[PDB]
Amino acid sequence: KVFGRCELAAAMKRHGLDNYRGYSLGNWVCAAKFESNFNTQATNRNTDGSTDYGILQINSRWWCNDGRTPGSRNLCNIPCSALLSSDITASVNCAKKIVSDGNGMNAWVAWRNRCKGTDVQAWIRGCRL
Repeated sequence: KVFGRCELAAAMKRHGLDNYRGYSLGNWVCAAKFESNFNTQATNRNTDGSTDYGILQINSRWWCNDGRTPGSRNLCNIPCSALLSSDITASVNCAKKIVSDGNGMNAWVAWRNRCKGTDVQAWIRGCRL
């Protein structure tokens, strides 16, 4: 599914992402916009042969199992395909472990390069939260 900005904003907050580990909701929404264009079905292959999955482009090298990333970890204990669902629960729960893993939201390259330092509140503006 392709989310609306405010719609995703609401599901994200419902799922406890607002101020999770100090990151206001607009950070999460901004990362999703640039990672996936709010498309839960986004996949992208990395040069190392791992694949990024879903709304938050979660990487198969560390976080989910896709059976074709030799010698990878599945730290979120999920099939990568679960990160492609119209329900973002899987993506959120896994995102929760990623942002706790020590580098915070910097784990998301598009967040670091496109959201970090910008007015991310602009991403939840006008939304009925």
